[PDB]
Amino acid sequence: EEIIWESLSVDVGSQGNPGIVEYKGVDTKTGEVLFEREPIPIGTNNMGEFLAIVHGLRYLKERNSRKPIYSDSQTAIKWVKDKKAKSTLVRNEETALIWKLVDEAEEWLNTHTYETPILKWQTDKWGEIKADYGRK
RNA sequence: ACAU
DNA sequence: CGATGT
Ligand SMILES: [K+]
Ligand SMILES: [Mn+2]
Ligand SMILES: [Mn+2]
Ligand SMILES: [Mn+2]
Ligand SMILES: [Mn+2]
Ligand SMILES: [Mn+2]
Ligand SMILES: [Mn+2]
Repeated sequence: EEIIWESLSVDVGSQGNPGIVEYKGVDTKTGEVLFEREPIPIGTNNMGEFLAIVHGLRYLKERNSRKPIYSDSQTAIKWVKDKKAKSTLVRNEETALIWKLVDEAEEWLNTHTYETPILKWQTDKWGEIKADYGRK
């Protein structure tokens, strides 16, 4: 209903899907970019959305921040809740890096705690999430 | 049919 | 038009 402006917004960007994947996190209130991941040569939209949320969790935890995270990805929100990224992406030499990062993110979720609410950004009501890459 |  | 996901 109401945007929680005191929050962190995250999003993936890509060149192809599967394709080159990156993500960033921004202050929802200001749009200030708070972190940006260096592009990974091959991944999927959903793996990147998942990595972005998990990085957000770690970023807020390290800073002792109780802000919620917004993501526009129903899939990634569920994967974080399950602590399991059920990606269909083939595991081969080309996808090894993204799969390592995904597996390491899952490992972090299974060894750490957090209270951070992970909220759905309601794109149909509010427009593009503030971390969007402007490519659609 | 909904979310990317 | 193509793809990734529940
Ligand atoms: K969107
Ligand atoms: Mn997104
Ligand atoms: Mn795994
Ligand atoms: Mn976007
Ligand atoms: Mn368009
Ligand atoms: Mn887009
Ligand atoms: Mn389009």
